[PDB]
Amino acid sequence: VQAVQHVVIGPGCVYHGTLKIHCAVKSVSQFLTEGIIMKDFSHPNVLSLLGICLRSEGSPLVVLPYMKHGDLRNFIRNETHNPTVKDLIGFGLQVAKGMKFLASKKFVHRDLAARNCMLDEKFTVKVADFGLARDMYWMALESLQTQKFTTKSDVWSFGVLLWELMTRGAPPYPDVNTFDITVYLLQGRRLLQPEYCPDPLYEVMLKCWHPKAEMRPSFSELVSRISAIFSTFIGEHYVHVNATY
Ligand SMILES: COC(=O)Nc1nc2ccc(Sc3nnc4ccc(-c5ccc(F)cc5)nn34)cc2[nH]1
Repeated sequence: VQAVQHVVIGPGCVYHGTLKIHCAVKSVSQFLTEGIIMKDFSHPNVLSLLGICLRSEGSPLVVLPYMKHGDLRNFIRNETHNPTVKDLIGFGLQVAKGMKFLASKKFVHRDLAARNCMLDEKFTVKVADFGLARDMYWMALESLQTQKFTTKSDVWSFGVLLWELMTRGAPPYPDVNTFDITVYLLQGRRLLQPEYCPDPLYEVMLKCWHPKAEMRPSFSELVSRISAIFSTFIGEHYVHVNATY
């Protein structure tokens, strides 16, 4: 009742909100629950909770920092942007860092994908779509079979997210139907290496998709390996969109 005063800012879909600061605003005891804990999830590569509006009474309103450049998927798809291999790998280093943070908190995302990451005005990537701002506006083999999610299944998802980055936002398995993805994978298949994807980064993808969950890299390992691959590029290789996809 009184231990929530550090989160609450008093006296559905999302809207453009004001306060000068530009925010995005998402339309009661359990509300102060995640409000306080989500407030504790502060990291440069994770979407912050600025606060909650309950007065008087509110929707209540979940208020979040506005992200100048929107979601990562639409950003890389935009034909007027000219990303390099370095930029894209950079985005998929920032996501790994955000996830490393979430995993350290033993928090499982369950729906990691490029559409659920945001980019701000400094081009910092924020892992989003969790906590109160979790909604429907990539799954590991075992998850499709058990409906259980772990950080190890987040890692599988991250591998698919890296594929998205390097294809500039192409739909994964476009000629495949959702009902039979498990059958598809169990035939011995994975997503193809993107034309502009470095061999080592594809090896990283394949590791994220290991059939044994415990053998997939931790996000700490992924941050380490991808920081290395990233450091080798200087931004001379431009990534173009694939005609078929
Ligand atoms: C030029 O893009 C913007 O509108 N800027 C923007 N800043 C935001 C700041 C917070 C939010 S709410 C939120 N919290 N987790 C998620 C995960 C995904 C999306 C999402 C992205 C794309 C899209 F089409 C529809 C939904 N939103 N979202 C939305 C925002 N949109």
